[PDB]
Amino acid sequence: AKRIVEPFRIKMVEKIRVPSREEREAALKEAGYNPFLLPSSAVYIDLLTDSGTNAMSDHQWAAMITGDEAYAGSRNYYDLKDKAKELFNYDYIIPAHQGRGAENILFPVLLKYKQKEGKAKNPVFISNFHFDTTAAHVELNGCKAINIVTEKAFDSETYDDWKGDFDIKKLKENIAQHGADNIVAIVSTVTCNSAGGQPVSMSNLKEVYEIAKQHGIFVVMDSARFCENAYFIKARDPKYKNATIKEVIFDMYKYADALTMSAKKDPLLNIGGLVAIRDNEEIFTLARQRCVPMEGFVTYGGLAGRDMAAMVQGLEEGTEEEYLHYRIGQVKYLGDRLREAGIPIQYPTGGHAVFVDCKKLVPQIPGDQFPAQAVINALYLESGVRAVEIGSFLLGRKHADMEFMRLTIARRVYTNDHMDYIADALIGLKEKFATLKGLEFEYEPPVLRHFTARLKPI
Amino acid sequence: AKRIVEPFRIKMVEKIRVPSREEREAALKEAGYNPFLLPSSAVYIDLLTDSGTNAMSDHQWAAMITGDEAYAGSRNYYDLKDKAKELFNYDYIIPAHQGRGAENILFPVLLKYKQKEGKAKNPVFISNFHFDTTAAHVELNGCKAINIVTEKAFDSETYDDWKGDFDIKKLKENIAQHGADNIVAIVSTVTCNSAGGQPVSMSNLKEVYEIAKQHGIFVVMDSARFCENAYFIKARDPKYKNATIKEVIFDMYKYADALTMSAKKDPLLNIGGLVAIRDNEEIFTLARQRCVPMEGFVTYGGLAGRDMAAMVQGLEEGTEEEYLHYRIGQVKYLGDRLREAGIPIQYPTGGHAVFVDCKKLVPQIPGDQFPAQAVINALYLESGVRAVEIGSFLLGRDQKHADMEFMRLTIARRVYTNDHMDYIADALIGLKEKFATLKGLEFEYEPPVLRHFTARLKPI
Amino acid sequence: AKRIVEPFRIKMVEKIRVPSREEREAALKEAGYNPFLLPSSAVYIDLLTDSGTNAMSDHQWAAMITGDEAYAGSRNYYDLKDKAKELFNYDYIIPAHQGRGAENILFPVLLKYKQKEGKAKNPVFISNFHFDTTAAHVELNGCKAINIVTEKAFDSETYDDWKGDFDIKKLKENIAQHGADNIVAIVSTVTCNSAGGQPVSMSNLKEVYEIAKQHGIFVVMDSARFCENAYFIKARDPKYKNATIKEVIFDMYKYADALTMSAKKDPLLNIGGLVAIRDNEEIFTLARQRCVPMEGFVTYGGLAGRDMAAMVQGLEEGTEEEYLHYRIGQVKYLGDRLREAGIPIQYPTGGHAVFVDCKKLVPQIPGDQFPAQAVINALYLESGVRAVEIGSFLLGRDPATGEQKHADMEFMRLTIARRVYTNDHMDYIADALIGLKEKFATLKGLEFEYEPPVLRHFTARLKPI
Amino acid sequence: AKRIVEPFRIKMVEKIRVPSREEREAALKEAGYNPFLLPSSAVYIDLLTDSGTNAMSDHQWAAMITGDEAYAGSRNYYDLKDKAKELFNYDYIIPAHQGRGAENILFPVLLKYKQKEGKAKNPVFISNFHFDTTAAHVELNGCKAINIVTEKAFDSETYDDWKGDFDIKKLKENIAQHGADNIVAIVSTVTCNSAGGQPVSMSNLKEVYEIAKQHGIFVVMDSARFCENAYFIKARDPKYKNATIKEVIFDMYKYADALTMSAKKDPLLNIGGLVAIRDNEEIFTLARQRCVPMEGFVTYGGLAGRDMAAMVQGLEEGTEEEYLHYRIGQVKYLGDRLREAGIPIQYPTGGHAVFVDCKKLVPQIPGDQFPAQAVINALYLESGVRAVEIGSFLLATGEQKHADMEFMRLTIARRVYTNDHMDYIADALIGLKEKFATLKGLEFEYEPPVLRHFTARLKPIE
Ligand SMILES: CC1=C(O)/C(=C\N=C(/C)C(=O)O)C(COP(=O)(O)O)=CN1
Ligand SMILES: CC1=C(O)/C(=C\N=C(/C)C(=O)O)C(COP(=O)(O)O)=CN1
Ligand SMILES: Cc1ncc(COP(=O)(O)O)c(/C=N/[C@@H](C)C(=O)O)c1O
Ligand SMILES: Cc1ncc(COP(=O)(O)O)c(/C=N/[C@@H](C)C(=O)O)c1O
Ligand SMILES: [K+]
Ligand SMILES: [K+]
Ligand SMILES: [K+]
Ligand SMILES: [K+]
Repeated sequence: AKRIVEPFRIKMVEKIRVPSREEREAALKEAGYNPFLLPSSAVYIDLLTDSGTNAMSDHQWAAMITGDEAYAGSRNYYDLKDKAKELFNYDYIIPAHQGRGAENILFPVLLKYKQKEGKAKNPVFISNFHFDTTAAHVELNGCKAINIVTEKAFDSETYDDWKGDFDIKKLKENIAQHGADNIVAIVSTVTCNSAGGQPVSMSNLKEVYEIAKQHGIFVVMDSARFCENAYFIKARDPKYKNATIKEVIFDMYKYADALTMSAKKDPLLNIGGLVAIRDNEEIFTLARQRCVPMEGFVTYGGLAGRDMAAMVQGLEEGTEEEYLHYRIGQVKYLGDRLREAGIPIQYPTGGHAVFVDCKKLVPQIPGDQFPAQAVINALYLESGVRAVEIGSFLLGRKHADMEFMRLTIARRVYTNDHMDYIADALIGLKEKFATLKGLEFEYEPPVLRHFTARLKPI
Repeated sequence: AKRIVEPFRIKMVEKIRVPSREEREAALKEAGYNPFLLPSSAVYIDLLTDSGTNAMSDHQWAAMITGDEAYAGSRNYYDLKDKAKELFNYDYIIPAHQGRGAENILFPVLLKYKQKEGKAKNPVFISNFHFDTTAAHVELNGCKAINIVTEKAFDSETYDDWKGDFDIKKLKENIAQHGADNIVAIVSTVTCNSAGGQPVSMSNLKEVYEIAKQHGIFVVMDSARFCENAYFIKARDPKYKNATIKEVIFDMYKYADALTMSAKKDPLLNIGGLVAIRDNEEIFTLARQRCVPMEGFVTYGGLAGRDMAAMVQGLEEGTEEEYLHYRIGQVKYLGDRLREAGIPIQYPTGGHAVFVDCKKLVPQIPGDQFPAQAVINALYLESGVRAVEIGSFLLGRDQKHADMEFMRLTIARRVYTNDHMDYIADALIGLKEKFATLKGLEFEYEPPVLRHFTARLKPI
Repeated sequence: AKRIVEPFRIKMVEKIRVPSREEREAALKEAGYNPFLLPSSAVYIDLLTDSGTNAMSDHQWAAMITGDEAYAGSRNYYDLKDKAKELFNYDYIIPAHQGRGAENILFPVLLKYKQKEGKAKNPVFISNFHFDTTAAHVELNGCKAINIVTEKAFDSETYDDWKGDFDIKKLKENIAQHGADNIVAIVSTVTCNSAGGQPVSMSNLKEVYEIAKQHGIFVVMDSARFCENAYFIKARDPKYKNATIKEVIFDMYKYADALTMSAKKDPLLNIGGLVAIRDNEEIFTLARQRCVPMEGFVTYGGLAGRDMAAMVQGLEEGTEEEYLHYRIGQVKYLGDRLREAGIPIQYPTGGHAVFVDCKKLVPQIPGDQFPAQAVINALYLESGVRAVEIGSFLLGRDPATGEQKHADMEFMRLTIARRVYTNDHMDYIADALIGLKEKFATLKGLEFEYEPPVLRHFTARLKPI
Repeated sequence: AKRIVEPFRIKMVEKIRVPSREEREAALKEAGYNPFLLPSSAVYIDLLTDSGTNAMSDHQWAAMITGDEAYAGSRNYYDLKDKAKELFNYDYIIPAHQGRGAENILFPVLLKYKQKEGKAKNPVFISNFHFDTTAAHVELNGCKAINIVTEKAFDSETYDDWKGDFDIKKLKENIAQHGADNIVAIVSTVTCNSAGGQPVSMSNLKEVYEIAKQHGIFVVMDSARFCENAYFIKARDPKYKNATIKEVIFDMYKYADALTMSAKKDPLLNIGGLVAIRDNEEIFTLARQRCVPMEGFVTYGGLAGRDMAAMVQGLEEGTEEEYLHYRIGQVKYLGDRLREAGIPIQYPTGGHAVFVDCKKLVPQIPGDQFPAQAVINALYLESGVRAVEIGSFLLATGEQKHADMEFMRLTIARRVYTNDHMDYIADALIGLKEKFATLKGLEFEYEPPVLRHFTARLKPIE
């Protein structure tokens, strides 16, 4: 495992504390053995998500201080519009308060747009993999969310350069079975979050866009971690070996018609989202009409002016290769520490998290008894580290192909010594993994259990 | 006209400038004679809205700096939960990114909850006056938005203590006509924004709630300007003349089962919203299930942790009577300046804006030629001040006739001084003779729905 | 009285409260009837100084956030150097933590410089009027501080354009009587704080510098309020009627060899100072050597990097004419309110404060009983406003006589911070003082309960008679 | 070498970059081969000082935002007064803009106080080791600055618990030789910065104060790094095994009559200083009278209100044992990395820096040719790391004074750099082991008369 030094220094700190073993046992019981219900005061190192927990720079805080809070015509709305033209060559923007607000703006408009002339009678969305909120919006609008990630993403320990790729054969098969008139949109998720923050190749993005364009299908780029995808392209595609990150990004977005973005990831923000449209002015107008009642007026979209200002600066800082190299290298360091100790992970590591394969880490625990959650609760009790489950506990009442515990790493927040604490904590549980029991419900809500369900050890 | 001194001093300033007469001309041209299309750089004093443009305190900024940005279980979420229990006596909260986000969380849930056993086949919402986004969400969910403000709200120059009240007779008539089983909810809007920021009396709130409870109707308090409403109750209701503002708030929320709040108003924030539920845990769980896909996880609701921290502090600052006295007194000062010069306004002034009655101000322009908008564009070109609402332009088409056609001079909180107010009043007064020669306005580009935002007009 | 609207809007507020009459009486008694001992918690509107209480802008705060805190070679030190070259055409800068630290850097160096050839045997400094700290550093270094402001400054109610002018006749007389070899430096104070914030004309600055240069005398511009002085020059000198503020400033500093500046005044800061030297590299080297043990390393001079960053932005904002017009107009507004009500003041009002002439205002209390302090205490008890005394209480006792020094003026200074209070705050101040018009006759004198030997106005405890 | 994990996480970052080899050589030439004259833009990792470069907490920034900027009676002045009473049990405070301003306030006052009744005609100050500005203020006022640190400090590689102690024998000898009536004050520097940030033991502080009280000598604690000194006392003195840091601090300040503090060190600030006096109201009044013309009015002392507010918060954070353990552990980690690789350092590492013994590293350069400065200039050109010299360059009388030690100080700001930054520093210096024998001395081009190392320009001797 190789430690990479920070291309920055610390300007402001925030205290953290390790609760005592008895505090965490009380806290985990009070939360019903669901870390989602733990207060942050009971957590030492928080690896629940990489969303909205990033450390901003002094230039970002400076930009917030001079932010224009105007309800209409904010100086920062035009700066953001100019930034999206520079980065993506897209001509229209609609800010949103975060990524699922951006999805709420655009997806219903795409369905309405497709439903013209009696099309989309059995409408579907096709992605390499829909994120949970993305699939929820697909399903809320009466559509089905189809995921066709490459089969290589389900072979955890088998290296592949592009585990986020579309399965091109499945894409064509789905276009032939459902019909282009039923495909509301293709959603390219970069990186593919649910497959392990795994990158999609430039040539895979290109072939998907070519296929969609010959069938007249609209392509939306889910762009939460697009800078981490661009870095992987430059690292692993020889055609982009000497390209800048911004040149990679500029090429990526030739292969979509629009983007939905959670700026709470790669743009290094604590809040914020964006809709950007390449040139379809009609879809832009319809999305603006939905933005008004759902998010806010069209030049702030549910965001304070200061946060649009922070987004403009963070959009730049997130494309800096020296930072991406350290950021992604830190994820790779925690992953190497675990692999060296025989802990199975999604290999290679993705851009934002280490996905520990708990299906083989605790085989004695069946899927319905939530093996990855049992490992997560044990990691929390032993260490105060909070991780998130991506398996059977997520999206149930059901069986899952993968059972990952996601160690999600906020950007510029934790040091490699924090990584060592995380790795050593999981390594010290190797003898307890065999004797580990499963989990059964105490209270189960009808929907969205993983967020607010209560469990108990069997 | 009496100037009230600030119960604070300035700690941070923000530059503004008057663009030249030439620049203002060119600017309004490129904006198609629509101020909603103007960039902020073309505006001197911005009276478009009082939403999200407020000046925060140093204590609010300090709260943001130590805000907990955690995805789940943020320290500031629990503080906000305690604060809502303190102010409203409500046991459950769901943060939202702003007011219409709160409405998107709660209104679909109330509809689905009302339809649980097969009733509410013709669902409606009843309010003293649904705000634009509020009425939009009820209609996007298939219901009708029924507005029943008191008739006194329609006699502008004639003083009344409570021009935001419900018409209780119309409330009972609509219950009988549609049936209680079709009334998804009653929405008590305080202050009543569309009536001129005019207050609702405590006894009006009390009677509406009791009528609703005997019929089993859920009551929601639209709370964007609840502190300004509480101030007016203390000022005009003898029962509360000697109560604190917090005691008036506490009593107000005995007459609702939940609230939706834009924290961008009376809590003195630039962003933020809130859903609070008194004790109905089933509705709380259903609203939480909708908050997840629409806004965010249930312990931040589409807000940065620092904005929840700012909301906990701002909810306290917004109830302080010394501040409310100055805030509402500054709006009254602007109104008294225009009223003493013979400019008709909604009298008495509300809590957050002066509503200039343009029907009597420019009678030679019909409603379909947008008279209030003509006054606004004339005001802008004269001074650089940007105002909003046209009644007609806002009402749109079905062009439905407008009961009123106000120009709204909306005042952000703790932002402008009374010398800024003198500039606004003197600019409008200086136009008195020009209102006669004032031209109507016609569309050059017209969008269908939501024309007030993006239509490119041109002078007739 | 004409209210001038703010050329800005408010972005952040600080709560203030009026303490109850009971609290104000208790606090003043606890403070020994000396508002300088009051905590800020007992003050509503604080008019003690215009120093370091200013409201900064969002651009100033943004500049602080990205400030470079390096010990040596801070990015903001080089920006400050470029800014002083732009504003003043001065080639060398030494930051200081505030104005009196800038005086502590420069004044002892000038004395040692003048002593190089065995000169300055009876050294003196000559100013239109040394400020208190300026005079203290002169005297601490064994020199005498000579003030020669125009006689017009002492005619309180008689208007004049330039009540801060040097008396040119006295300048030549002092040069002849002391000799150019004994005059360590001429200090041009702009505006002239002690004369009431009154401006110095460009032609008066020019003639002083011309007289000094032929005699080989080094000229220091005391520049705490140079932007307010530049505004008055543009307002009242026809030659500069169409010049920009920066053009006026650029001309002003042709008539000095260096400057000492409190950035806590016109540059709109809460802390900060500056030494800038036109072109004498030798004096720059000596002042750097004194900066190191007194203030800090030469690229921060006792300032956090963020404060140098704020100073670069505030130097720019302080020169903007629309702000200066509002700022100086607010002072004139408070002055006209009092003047229209019969309250005697230093007329015309200066750049930063209104000086109420309590000699004319009150008669039943003599100078040795501190008349201006009795009004200040009355004003505080009535309103929670804290003002500062510029009279017999401040003047002090004569060590030769051991008794009260006779004071030419018994002023109460209503000192106005920049971009902090509105014209409604001014009305509150004026109405408070006007409402005491009948009570002034029955106001009692003040006597010491505790008197320290030196600098008594800061910590002496008084009691009513 | 053991890495200690941060008891915090990062909230805000500041970019740094590595200037190219050509930029550095251009920069160092323009800087006259004195890194003090280098712009920060030419530095990668800045180890020039631990003074005022620290990273504050969100609680400190929040305190600044609500700071009271009043000229008289600021709310934060009374908080600072209460905090000094809580921490040190001292009744009087005068804020200062930084440490040497605190010295400029107090030292001349102490000389004047001592000169009453016509004594102190040959006035001196005695310290375990005066810091540079401290000795400058002693000498500017016409006194002599006598340093009497333990000889243990001069054996770099031999461990000792308390290499910052006073030599008690030399203390008694200097009192007898000069007379107690000529000792203006004894200055106890904690930690002893010039000895290598090495702690003074509690019993050494006690014995020094007891000797001084029996002779009527005033004692000032130079307190820039008093928390790091308290940590070492708790770590190495068995008597304080079960004591809190604040109990150790409270006990330390029983053994002084006043303190002068650079708040730019252990209180974790970017600016700020403090004078605190235990109970001598007369010296308090005289120091206030000097504070007014030198620093500012006595309730802000040359500080913005926001900086006093940050000081009140940082004074608390600087006492937290979990932070001190990490902070001093990071210094020890850099030291152990260099010591494991054969680099001679002052052992054990002190609180705030690693002191590389260059008299052993580069023997072919004599002291008067500044051997530690030659290692520093070579370190910068190689890596962009800026260090500072503590030897002959820092040190009739104009002839080059002999230096007991020739140190390169790798000074570590608080909560700014990670242990991966420390690895970069260590590998960079380790990587110069074969170039050390080839290094050349340095000669003056411009020499100031006082505190020459700050602004002097040098040239290689080659
Ligand atoms: C690919 C993708 C995501 O990963 C995503 C959010 N992911 C979070 C919540 C995570 O923990 O992965 C979202 C939703 O973004 P939001 O959390 O609404 O800003 C959309 N697309
Ligand atoms: C003309 C002049 C001044 O007015 C001045 C400070 N005057 C203040 C404190 C006042 O209250 O008038 C100073 C001292 O600046 P300082 O307060 O040290 O930043 C120097 N020159
Ligand atoms: C009564 C009322 N309810 C809900 C909202 C929507 O809240 P939001 O989403 O903007 O935060 C508003 C907004 N009124 C603003 C827009 C105005 O009067 O201009 C309102 O006045
Ligand atoms: C022991 C000691 N005393 C006094 C001072 C002066 O304090 P200051 O005026 O800088 O705030 C310092 C500063 N030492 C810093 C400069 C260093 O060792 O790099 C110091 O280490
Ligand atoms: K967040
Ligand atoms: K806003
Ligand atoms: K201040
Ligand atoms: K600093």
